[PDB]
Amino acid sequence: VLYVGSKTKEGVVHGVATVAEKTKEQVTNVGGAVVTGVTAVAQKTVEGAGSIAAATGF
Amino acid sequence: VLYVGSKTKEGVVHGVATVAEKTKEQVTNVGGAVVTGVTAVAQKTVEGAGSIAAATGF
Amino acid sequence: VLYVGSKTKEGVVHGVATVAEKTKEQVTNVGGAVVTGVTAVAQKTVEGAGSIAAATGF
Amino acid sequence: VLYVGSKTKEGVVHGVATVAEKTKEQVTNVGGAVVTGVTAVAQKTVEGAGSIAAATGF
Amino acid sequence: VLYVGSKTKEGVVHGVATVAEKTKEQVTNVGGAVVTGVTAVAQKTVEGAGSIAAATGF
Amino acid sequence: VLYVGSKTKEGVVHGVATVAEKTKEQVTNVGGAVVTGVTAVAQKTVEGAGSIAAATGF
Repeated sequence: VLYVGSKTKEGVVHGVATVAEKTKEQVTNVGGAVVTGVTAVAQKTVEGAGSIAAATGF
Repeated sequence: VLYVGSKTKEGVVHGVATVAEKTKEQVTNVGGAVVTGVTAVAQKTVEGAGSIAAATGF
Repeated sequence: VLYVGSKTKEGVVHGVATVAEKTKEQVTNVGGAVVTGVTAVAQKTVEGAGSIAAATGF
Repeated sequence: VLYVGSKTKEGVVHGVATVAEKTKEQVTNVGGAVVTGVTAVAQKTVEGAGSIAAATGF
Repeated sequence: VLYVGSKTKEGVVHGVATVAEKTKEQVTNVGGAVVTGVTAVAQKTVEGAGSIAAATGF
Repeated sequence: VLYVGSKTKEGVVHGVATVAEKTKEQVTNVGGAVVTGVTAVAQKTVEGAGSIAAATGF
């Protein structure tokens, strides 16, 4: 609301360093969501919002 | 509400260093959500919001 | 509410260093959520919000 | 000397992933060698050869 | 000397994943060698050769 | 000398994952070697060779 010289880092992912030799991601879905591999979602304010993998269904 | 020179880190993931040689992620879903692999979700305010893997169903 | 020069780390995951040689994540769901692998969720204020693996069902 | 279908990785550095926010390298030498920062020297056969920081002197 | 379908990794560094926020390397030498920061030297055959920080002196 | 389908990892460093927030390396030498910070030397055959920090002196 009122900052007088601060330093903020609200809602941050910092450093996802990753090392791999092989990678075989094998997804076969039908009617839903799938998210694989590296993922670095970063939000500050989520006002009743969705997931990172949503499946509403019927 | 009022900062007079502080230093804040509200809602942060910092450092997800990872080392692997092989990786075989094998998902076969039908009607739901799946999230695999490295994941570094980082939020500050979640006002009644979703998950990181939601399955609403019927 | 009022900081006069403090240093805060409210809601932080710091350091998830991980070392592996092989990895075989094998999920086969039908109607629910699944989350595997490294995961570093980090939140500050969760006002009656969701999980990191939700299954609402009927 | 004789390979009949192998797969070799003799003398390799593989993956030096690095994440930083600030960096202040401050060297003041007079009569010697200095090497700083990321360095990924990679050799196979070193037949009585030099270092990665040599100082012969008098 | 004789490989008939093997898979070798002779002399390898694999994965030096590193995460940092600040870094202040402050070297002041006079007559010798200095090596700082990340370093991933990788050799196979070192036939009476040098170091990674040599100081011969007088 | 003779491999008929093996899988070898002779002389390997694998996984040096590291997480830090601050780092202040402060070296002031005169006539010798200094090596600091992360270091992942990896050799297979060292036939009477040098160190990773040599100081010959007089």
